[PDB]
Amino acid sequence: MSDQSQEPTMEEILASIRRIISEDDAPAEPAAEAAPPPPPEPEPEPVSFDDEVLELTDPIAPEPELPPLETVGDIDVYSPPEPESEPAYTPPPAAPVFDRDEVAEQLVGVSAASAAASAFGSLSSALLMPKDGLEHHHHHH
Repeated sequence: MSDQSQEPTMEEILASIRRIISEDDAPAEPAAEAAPPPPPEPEPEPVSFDDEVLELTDPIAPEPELPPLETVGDIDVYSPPEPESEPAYTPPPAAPVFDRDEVAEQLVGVSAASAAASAFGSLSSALLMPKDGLEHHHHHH
């Protein structure tokens, strides 16, 4: 329904009702079929596809802040994972008379969910001691 859809699509209708990022628990019944042969990959693989190692000789201290990693891929409006300085979803204070505003269709279906985070760095107070020094001498004779 971007310009002029021939048939009414359920996805597009939901988008029409809301144009903001939100959770969607609506039912789906997609279908697909494929089974192509795997590639020969004759070339060498000296470097992995997905890196999983890190090594920094010089330590860094970029303040005590570690934002969570989030991804996007749906009909819902695409926005950055950290919109700290991107106002739009939260309007400024105001007191205008409320107008008859109601929506449902199928997208929104009584939802909210909860989330929370809490992580602390591990610590220890022990180390290997191969040296014991069984022998001891100081005073003469």
